[PDB]
Amino acid sequence: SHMAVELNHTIVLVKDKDASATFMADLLGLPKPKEMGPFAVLQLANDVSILFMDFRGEGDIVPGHCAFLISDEEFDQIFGRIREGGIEHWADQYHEPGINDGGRGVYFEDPSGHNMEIMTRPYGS
Amino acid sequence: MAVELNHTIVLVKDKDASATFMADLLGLPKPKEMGPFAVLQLANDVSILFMDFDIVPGHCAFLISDEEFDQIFGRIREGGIEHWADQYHREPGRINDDGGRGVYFEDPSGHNMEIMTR
Amino acid sequence: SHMAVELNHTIVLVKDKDASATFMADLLGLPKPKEMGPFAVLQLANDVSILFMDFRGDIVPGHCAFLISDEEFDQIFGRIREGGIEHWADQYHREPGRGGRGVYFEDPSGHNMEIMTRPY
Amino acid sequence: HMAVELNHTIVLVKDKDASATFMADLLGLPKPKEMGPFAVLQLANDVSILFMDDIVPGHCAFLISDEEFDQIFGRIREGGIEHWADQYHREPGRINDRDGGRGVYFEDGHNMEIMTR
Ligand SMILES: [Fe+3]
Ligand SMILES: [Fe+3]
Ligand SMILES: [Fe+3]
Ligand SMILES: [Fe+3]
Ligand SMILES: [Fe+3]
Ligand SMILES: [Fe+3]
Ligand SMILES: [Fe+3]
Ligand SMILES: [Fe+3]
Ligand SMILES: [Fe+3]
Ligand SMILES: [Fe+3]
Ligand SMILES: [Fe+3]
Ligand SMILES: [Fe+3]
Ligand SMILES: [Fe+3]
Repeated sequence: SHMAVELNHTIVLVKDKDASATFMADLLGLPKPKEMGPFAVLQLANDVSILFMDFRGEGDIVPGHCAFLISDEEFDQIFGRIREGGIEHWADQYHEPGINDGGRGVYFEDPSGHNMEIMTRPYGS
Repeated sequence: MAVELNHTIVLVKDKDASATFMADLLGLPKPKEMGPFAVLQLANDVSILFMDFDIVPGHCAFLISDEEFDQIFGRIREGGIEHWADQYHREPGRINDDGGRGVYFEDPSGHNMEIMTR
Repeated sequence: SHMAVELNHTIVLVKDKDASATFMADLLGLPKPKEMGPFAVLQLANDVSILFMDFRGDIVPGHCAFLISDEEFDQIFGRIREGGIEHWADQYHREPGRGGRGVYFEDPSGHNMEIMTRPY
Repeated sequence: HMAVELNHTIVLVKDKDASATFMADLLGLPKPKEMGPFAVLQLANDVSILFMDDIVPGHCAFLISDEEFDQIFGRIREGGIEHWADQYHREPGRINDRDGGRGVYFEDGHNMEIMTR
């Protein structure tokens, strides 16, 4: 025992759990999502997973988002794709359109309309 | 492989009742208010950002030690907090046992939670 | 393939690798270090390990820095301050005594460390 | 268990700029940033190496893809960079196949390792 409390996983309701999970895994460079029960499961590096679940309702309102921390080099590579592919993006969590500046950030939506953010935290930030 | 989830926003009816309850259930400080959020920081480089304005089997799950599980579950039971062994809230009154223990419950905003040891 | 380059481990030369590794593991709440070859191994959460190696022979502002919740920070710094462990607010050890937080200190081998927070 | 992360570590070298520039270009990383007394090389797993102005078997080791190993090893071999299969630099001109992966050690005189696991 004696560990400190961790966030281990959270369920995110989206219009299409498979479109959402595939988009997120492919954009962030993660392996193919796993199917578990009603969920499409995406594991992140800091001992936490996102479990996408089908939900036809509204789903996520700004300034809600899930934010992913990546290196400056991965930020440049993902943002370059988030530009050639016509992904809408915003500099702020309230969505402005067309990045944030210690660190950088950019916000965008997945195919289900789930709000995302990629952000950096370089040394000296 | 290296990407981390740094923070996630959780929509609740009242961000302050939810965050304050969770921090005192989990032995965390008094939450910090940042922008429109009530912030709960966890140990694994991630925070939950509660925001004003939960459908089963959705939940937020926390991995904790066996000793903190015993203490939180004791609080739940002595405090009369409804709890279930399953994410569908179909098995009230019990915990579950994958080499670990787990139990599901709701916070005062009706948000679904889970604590687990494995 | 296609992963991005990661720092997987680094070897740190100290007077006593076992005193250093056990001190570090017990202070940061990590499991007991493992012995591998000539090294005492401490694994951290972000897929990187420190391998301590015995060396008769760290200078400021050099250090190894560990990121923790503020809050385990309060718990570890509580140990540092109540236990009389010398500490400084700066990497040059010119400010003894003591957004995010940080504090610098030495392990029993004289290896320079830092614990730091990065809250939302 | 464990949640503590290694966020940065300072590496002592004769010339911080030669080391950081060499490593970033060899590993396919962007240009290093200079901050205070350090030359900063950021890696993907929420950690940075801070070079500041090394004895075998000490080294710094990088986990990389199979494809990046081929490109770095190609640079090493076509570029004449001395390399060894072992951390003691006793097996020159060889790579290791540890754990089904591939690995090689080399000097920049600071000791490095790349591995694919
Ligand atoms: Fe963990
Ligand atoms: Fe989200
Ligand atoms: Fe954010
Ligand atoms: Fe939740
Ligand atoms: Fe769960
Ligand atoms: Fe319920
Ligand atoms: Fe890794
Ligand atoms: Fe160090
Ligand atoms: Fe530092
Ligand atoms: Fe991290
Ligand atoms: Fe090194
Ligand atoms: Fe090595
Ligand atoms: Fe050599």
